[PDB]
Amino acid sequence: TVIKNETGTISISQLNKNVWVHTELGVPSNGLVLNTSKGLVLVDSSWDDKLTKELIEMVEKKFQKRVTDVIITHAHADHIGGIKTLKERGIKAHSTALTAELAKKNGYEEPLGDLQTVTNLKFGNMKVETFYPGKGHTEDNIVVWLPQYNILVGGDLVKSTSAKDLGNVADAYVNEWSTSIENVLKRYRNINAVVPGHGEVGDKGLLLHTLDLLK
Ligand SMILES: [Zn+2]
Repeated sequence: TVIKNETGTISISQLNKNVWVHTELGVPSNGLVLNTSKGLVLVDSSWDDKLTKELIEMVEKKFQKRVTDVIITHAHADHIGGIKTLKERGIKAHSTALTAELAKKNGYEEPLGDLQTVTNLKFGNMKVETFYPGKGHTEDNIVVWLPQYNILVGGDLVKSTSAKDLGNVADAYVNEWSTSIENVLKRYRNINAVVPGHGEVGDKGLLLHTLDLLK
């Protein structure tokens, strides 16, 4: 159920009634779109302001609702890049304090810094848990859990099946990354789907894979 756009740059595919994956090329990058009864919520926006705008615009039109909220899963350019777009449209950009301080330190506008280690948000009907499992791909990476769907957005912490290595480890803690992955496996013992930061949606298996990439 791939609804692409004008250019193939942006693309969304349904995971269920209310959860879609968004993917933009910048190397393809995933996030979620949550159709809740109070607006659209993005897990992660995009590479930059341009693609973040195109994304918001494409979902607002399709779903007939405003993007009200974004969850930023770490402060790297590809995740925080459209932050200026979010703040200036009045889109709440949720992040941990650490993601925000990293965003600030890298010259970006700051997201809210409102997420704790475990934070439980509700958007209309939609329950979203954010989970900081520890350092991994970055020091600040969080996962997002949709407890009504048992869906985990692992973000960059989680490598797709097709990832044969760890990608960008310049900011990674390859020693803590295994434990952080394990922390996810323990918190979420029954996962229906996992969305890696890049690549094709999988299950629990993507976390086992990522563990293996770390040996
Ligand atoms: Zn990253």
